[PDB]
Amino acid sequence: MFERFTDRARRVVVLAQEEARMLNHNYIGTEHILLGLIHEGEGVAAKSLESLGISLEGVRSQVEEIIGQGQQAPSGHIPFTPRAKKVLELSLREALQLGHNYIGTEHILLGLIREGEGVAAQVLVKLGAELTRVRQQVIQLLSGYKLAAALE
Repeated sequence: MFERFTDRARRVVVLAQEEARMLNHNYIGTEHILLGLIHEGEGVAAKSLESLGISLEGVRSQVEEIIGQGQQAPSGHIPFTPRAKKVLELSLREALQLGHNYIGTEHILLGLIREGEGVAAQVLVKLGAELTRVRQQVIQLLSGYKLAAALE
């Protein structure tokens, strides 16, 4: 499905699989996409969360506290959960609502919040990372970057 994904956004979903592997989970949940997103660290999604005053280390610690560590590291491909698949479906819907013709890390963060049930949504809203607030923060951050770039 990942044809519309930017290099950074594909980097997030590859990192989600490796986050599951290292915690000994044989699934990729909303929790592993959120960890892949903060692991990437550089994209509009990580910057959007930091610009709301949220600690990325603090996000990792909150997620890891909830999900714990499985018993046996799995082998090869790790299957997405249906709600993780829903995050990725909603990332596309959020890109269309912003009039973007790409799926960036910022659309994955919106997808994670909009899924509204998982470990990712629970941690994020608890930190004040609500959907309409983050949509506006992503638009404003993109606008702010394009104005700064315009200086060089």
